Amino acid sequence: YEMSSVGVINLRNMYSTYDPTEVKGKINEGPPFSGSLFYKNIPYGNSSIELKVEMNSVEKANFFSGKRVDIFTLEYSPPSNSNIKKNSYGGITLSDGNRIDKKNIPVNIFIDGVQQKYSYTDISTVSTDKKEVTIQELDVKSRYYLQKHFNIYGFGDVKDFGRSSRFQSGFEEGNIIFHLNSGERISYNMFDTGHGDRESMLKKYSDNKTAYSDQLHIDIYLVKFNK
Ligand SMILES: [Mg+2]
Repeated sequence: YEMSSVGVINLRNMYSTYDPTEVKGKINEGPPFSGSLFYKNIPYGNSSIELKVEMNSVEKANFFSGKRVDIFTLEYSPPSNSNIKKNSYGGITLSDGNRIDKKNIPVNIFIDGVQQKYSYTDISTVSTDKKEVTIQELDVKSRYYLQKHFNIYGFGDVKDFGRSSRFQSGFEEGNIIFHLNSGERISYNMFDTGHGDRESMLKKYSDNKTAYSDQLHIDIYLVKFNK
């Protein structure tokens, strides 16, 4: 299955365990490199890594350059290697004045329009310590909660929904919706494997899209697999 359906396995592995790359209050090293910013000496794996954070525009990299930021991101292997250098997309928010005590984001989970249990009193409850937070951070936290409690990507402990889909789960269709106060709806297909590789699935996050953490709710619409 890994040889001939790698996208399913890569997507599964992206969100099934919770180990985001996080830095608090750091400044990038040297000037920006077009759309990218470098952060040195981040604890990782067997030692440390230099993290190259890419955004979708020179304007964005320039904006954050020389400012303290928090990073919350999913990294990938770049573009050769080594093991002490990793790449990522977006995940950056200004540090100064952005800290708050954990704020839970309102979350609704549906299966074919039928609301499901969701706990606000857990460690993995979707929350953030940031006034302005990236959609990437909320997506990572939400999909981890989903895998933990609904086994959407397969091979988890929850057997309630079966295992018949192409993800060896109850599901192979559904969107996560970030409803901003503005009326803007950001919608991602939760079962999109992109071009099969990890990087292709992370590129969406290059927009570094943010929301205020008390100015959105998250709706998760799963479609139960029949067949
Ligand atoms: Mg809604």
